Amino acid sequence: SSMSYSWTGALITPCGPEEEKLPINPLSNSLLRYHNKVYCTTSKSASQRAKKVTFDRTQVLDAHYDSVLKDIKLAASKVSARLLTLQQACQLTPPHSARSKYGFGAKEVRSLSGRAVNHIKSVWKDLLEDPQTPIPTTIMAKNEVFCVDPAKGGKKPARLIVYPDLGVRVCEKMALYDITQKLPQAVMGASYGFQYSPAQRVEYLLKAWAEKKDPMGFSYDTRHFDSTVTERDIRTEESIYQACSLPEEARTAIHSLTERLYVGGPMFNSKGQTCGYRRCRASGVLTTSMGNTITCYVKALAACKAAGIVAPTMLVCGDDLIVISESQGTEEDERNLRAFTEAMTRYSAPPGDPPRPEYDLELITSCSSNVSVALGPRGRRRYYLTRDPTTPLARAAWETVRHSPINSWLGNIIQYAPTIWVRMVLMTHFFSILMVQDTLDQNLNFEMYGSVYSVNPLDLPAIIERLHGLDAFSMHTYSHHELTRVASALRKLGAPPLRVWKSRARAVRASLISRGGKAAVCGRYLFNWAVKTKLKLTPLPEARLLDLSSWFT
RNA sequence: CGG
Ligand SMILES: Nc1nc2c(ncn2[C@@H]2O[C@H](COP(=O)(O)OP(=O)(O)O)[C@@H](O)[C@H]2O)c(=O)[nH]1
Ligand SMILES: [Cl-]
Ligand SMILES: [Mn+2]
Ligand SMILES: [Mn+2]
Ligand SMILES: [Mn+2]
Repeated sequence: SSMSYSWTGALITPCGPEEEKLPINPLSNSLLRYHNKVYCTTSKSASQRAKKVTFDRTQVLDAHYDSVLKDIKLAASKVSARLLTLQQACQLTPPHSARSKYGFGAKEVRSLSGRAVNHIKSVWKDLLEDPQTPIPTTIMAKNEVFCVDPAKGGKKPARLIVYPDLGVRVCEKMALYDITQKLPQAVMGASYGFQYSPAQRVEYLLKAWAEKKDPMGFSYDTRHFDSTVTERDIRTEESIYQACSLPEEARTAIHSLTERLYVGGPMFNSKGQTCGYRRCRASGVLTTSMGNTITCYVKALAACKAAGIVAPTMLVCGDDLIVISESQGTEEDERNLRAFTEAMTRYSAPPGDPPRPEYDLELITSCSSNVSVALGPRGRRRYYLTRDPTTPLARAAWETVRHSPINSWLGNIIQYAPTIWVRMVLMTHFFSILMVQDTLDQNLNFEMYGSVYSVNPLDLPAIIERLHGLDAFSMHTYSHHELTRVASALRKLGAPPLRVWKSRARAVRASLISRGGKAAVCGRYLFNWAVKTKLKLTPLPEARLLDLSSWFT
């Protein structure tokens, strides 16, 4: 049947100038040495990505799918969802969102300038009046930082971003935002990934794991997922949306956005030229996360049925997936996964790496992270979330005239606070830089999965207690996997090894303590791992007085 | 570019 794309031969052009690094990285050249390995994907590599994702799809459904789709619609039907006022939608546009072709940008939209509010009204009326004319879209390459891996080809080609003009995005939100906040949770319940913090993700997986008489786990990820999404898949997304109780005006807008935007359309590069046509998901539209998550859930739950996965518990995180099931013995389990992959491939969701059965929770990696284990202050086992730090370390080293890495550092410190690599390496480097800049008591802003919240470095110990618990300051005896991986990653980026970080950290601690106040609370809590005479830490009054539920839900 |  359908091709994912077709191209004119016009280049994918850059959204402005694309920054290369500088000869000195003053913030990060005491963190690591191999700055040559850190790189940023650019539009120069866009064509190679385009070759890798242009292919022919041949979806083939079956009773298992149909049965699942059916159940998902009955679940959707228990949702009622309102329209958003043009104004409400305007004010959810982010502060630096790409400006519109019709001579205004995000400032005008969020302030509700009349010029802007006007253009958008007319755009909405055209949605309601015309359910057919394709809507044009811009195509850009994403700028994104990685460490080179010669094992996996050297340098990654940039992924493709495909979005309509600002005005349409606002209309998108009007028609569909309230649904994005309610549907995924409603059809998937506890399987919905983006509702849990790290400690909750870990708790869920453990409960899941212990509930089985004899558990088996595996993860799945679809190769180039957005290009594998079919016109049919997209129309089937519409019907899932339509199964909620909605005002009539939503339905028309939703339906019109589907046929004119979501199922496909022409693509223009930044220079204005016609670039290609698209019959797959455009990553850049409002329905991207919801769509991926839901369409992934359907296919996956079908494939579980297709393959005989017994008593599955799922966690869906976009196109990443984990399933914890009752094992049928390794002979059968291996067969069943081949079947799963076979079904998923029939549903047009082929794998990147073939999945594999596992019987130890530390060896399953999904949503870029994994559960590991260490000992707590009282000798008991303590389970927590962590990840390969390679890419975090690389991003910690991205400095340009326009961009600072301190934000990245913070993001990781908060998300992965219990990790040996955050405690020994990142926390040590973070606090050291800020002390010396004399900017310890100055807010930064941290963004995990969507929005951006302001944080004061001196509040980390409270925020970490609230979010990860007080054991997060006291854990020891990390696992072989986790020790091996951290050492290896530090070697690979030319950063000092752990024993050096022990030295630097003692020194940082002392400085923090000598400044007294909150700084010294940072010193005692965050760096107690670093001294022989470990102190007695106690819950922090500050912590109880805190609401963080907006951060990961 | 979107949650
Ligand atoms: N809008 C948007 N969507 C993204 C981005 N990164 C990933 N996604 C979506 O999530 C899908 C799966 O992500 P991933 O497994 O990391 O990459 P892929 O499967 O190789 O495309 C993508 O195909 C996109 O639709 C991004 O930066 N912006
Ligand atoms: Cl303990
Ligand atoms: Mn994928
Ligand atoms: Mn319709
Ligand atoms: Mn993925």
